[PDB]
Amino acid sequence: MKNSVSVDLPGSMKVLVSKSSNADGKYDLIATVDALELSGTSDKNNGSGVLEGVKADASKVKLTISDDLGQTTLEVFKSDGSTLVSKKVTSNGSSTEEKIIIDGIIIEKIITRADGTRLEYTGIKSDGSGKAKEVLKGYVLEGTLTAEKTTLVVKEGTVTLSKNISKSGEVSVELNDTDSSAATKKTAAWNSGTSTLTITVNSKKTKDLVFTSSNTITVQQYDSNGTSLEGSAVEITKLDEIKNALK
Repeated sequence: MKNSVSVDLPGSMKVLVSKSSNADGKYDLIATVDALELSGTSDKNNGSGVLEGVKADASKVKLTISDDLGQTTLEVFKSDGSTLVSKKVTSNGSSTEEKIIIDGIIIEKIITRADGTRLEYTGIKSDGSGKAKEVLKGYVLEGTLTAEKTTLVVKEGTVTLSKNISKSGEVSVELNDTDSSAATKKTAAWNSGTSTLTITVNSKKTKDLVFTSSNTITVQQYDSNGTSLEGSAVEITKLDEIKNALK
């Protein structure tokens, strides 16, 4: 663009904005997304506004850049401009969220966190349920989605550990053991204040599992008396290490 200042956006993206406005006070915008040129005009001078383009197969594409530049939304529609096919919304430290939708129902949603970890929701039905995978540093957790919550499950012996993630993204964790023996049965107390699950066996505390803000799990053992934590917390790097903690 004759004019053009290049403006960096969330998502490696860039937009060219005219240096000056036209007679009507508007600014010209152009962007190449993938290999598709999008153009638009805006009453702001910073790169924000709406850009539009059309695929070779008639699909309608729409890039919306928020007024403060902290968020882009990229949508691809059917040729009608109204039936939404896919939508990717990128914001700060750079989460992405991508969705795919037929027929007006959201059938798939992927969320990439700023640390690279992912929640992947597949097979999503109109009642809001589907399959859930959480892609973490070293391993993957699997479970299910409902309208109320995501539940990721790990089983070891007679123990089931459930990591629940609310709509707000708040994590809570449950453990149940169908063991019939007071000698070996695991029980656990969740402290939402510390994001920590304390496992007890036969009235003694045995381990703390901390579910961190970095989307990791650490494990730390209590002394043989159940009195105090010893050593240092150790980051869990594989699913088998979670299972070891549930033995």
